Order: sequence, then C-alpha cells, then structure tokens
Amino acid sequence: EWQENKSWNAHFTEHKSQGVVVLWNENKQQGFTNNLKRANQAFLPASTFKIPNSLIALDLGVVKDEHQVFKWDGQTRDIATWNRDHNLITAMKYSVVPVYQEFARQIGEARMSKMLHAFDYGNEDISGNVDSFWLDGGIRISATEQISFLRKLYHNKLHVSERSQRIVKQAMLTEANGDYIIRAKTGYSTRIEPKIGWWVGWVELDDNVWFFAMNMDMPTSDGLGLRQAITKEVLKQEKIIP
Ligand SMILES: Cc1ccccc1-c1cccc(C(=O)O)c1
Repeated sequence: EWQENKSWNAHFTEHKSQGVVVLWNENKQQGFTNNLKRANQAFLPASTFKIPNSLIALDLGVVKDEHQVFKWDGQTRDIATWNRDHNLITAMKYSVVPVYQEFARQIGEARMSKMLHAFDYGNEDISGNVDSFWLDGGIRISATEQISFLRKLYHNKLHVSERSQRIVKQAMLTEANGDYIIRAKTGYSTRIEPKIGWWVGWVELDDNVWFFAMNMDMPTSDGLGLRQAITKEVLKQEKIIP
C-alpha cells in the first residue's frame, strides 16, 4: 500500500533543502513518498487551511458565492496584491490572509471547531486566536492527512453541501492544459519553527487522479517557487505528467 523511495531525496538536497513529497494513485489505491516519517509529521497548515476555511464559510453562508466582493479594509499591508478588493477566487489565488481572518471571525470558535472535527482535519485543534490559529495556534496536519482530506473533497464526501465543495474545487484551480489539470493550494508557515512551505492538491488525468502533498524547509522566502517546481519534477519523473 505504501512505498518509500529514498532516492527522491535528491530533489530536495540538490537545492540545499529537505522535505517530503507524498503521492497517492487513486485508481490503484497506492501511496508513494521519499520519507515515511516526515510524511506523518504534523505542521501548521498555514494557507493550505484556506481550503477548509472556504468550505466552512460557504456552507454557513458567511460567503454567498465565488463572486461576492470582499472590500479591502484600506489598511496598507506589505503584500501589494492584498491591498485591493477580492472574491473567493482571487483571495485563494493570492493567499489573502486578512480576507480569511474575517471569515474565521464570522464563523466563530464553536462552528469552526465542530466543522474541523466533522472533516477529520488534522488534529482538529483550534487552540489559539480564532483569526490566526492556522498561522500560530495549535492546529497541525501531516502530508498524509492532507491527502485524506483532499480525497474526500474530490469525491464530494465532506460533510458540507455538494455546491460548497464544487465552488472550493473551482477556486483551487491552478493549472490546466491538454495534458492535465492541477487543483491545489500553497502554504507558507513562518511563525512557528520549523519554517516550511506546502503545496497540496491533485492532478487530474483522462483516466486517473493523483493526489499530492509536499512540504519543505523554507528558511527564506527566496525558495518559495521550489514548492511547485520540485513537485512537478517528481510528477515528471514518475511519468504522471509529461
Ligand atoms: C506571506 C508572505 C511573506 C513573505 C513573502 C511572501 C508571502 C506571500 C504572500 C502572498 C502569497 C504568497 C504565495 O506564496 O503565494 C506568499
């Protein structure tokens, strides 16, 4: 069921880094990783949490649909793309923390805790501030746990409406061409050691789906592009994408 290929470590060490990639072949129900231990170690989800947060906001009516405009609050932040109006699509695309912090405040502690337990999401622990627990609170999730959550979303098996799940999968759209479609979300965790980057999602092919979840050490923001680059290089090596 699970296979470890330690040779894949070269994808990380050749960039003076360390990390884990986890792949899941949906047709064959088989998983692959370079590091079984790190595949099950739990980290802050950071902006990968925008996936469950979006689902909860939509199902509760906090967000009406993917067109609703969340007006910039007029507070100049250091990320230029955050200083503007957003909808769910652009908020996901630009990982707009302040929009999602307001979602969480409107969701509230009780409903957020209950929905994460319903999702079986990570350690399901929202200890900390309701508007930042996924950045510096107690919640944790492993790469293998990301896969389990994403598989439910893919199959519309999470305990929210089909509509909510369809909308979030639309907002996760990252890349599409004649060969494959990638739906995914990046993450960047800096408030608690070790600093890491995430990329989680799946690759849709004509006749199969491959789920993936990776994290890697990220001491500096200069390496953020490696999250996607390394993942796609692993996918190419395994002949999942050309
Ligand atoms: C939080 C943050 C701090 C320092 C540098 C970049 C970022 C950031 C901000 C928004 C999106 C992303 C990203 O990866 O997509 C990264």
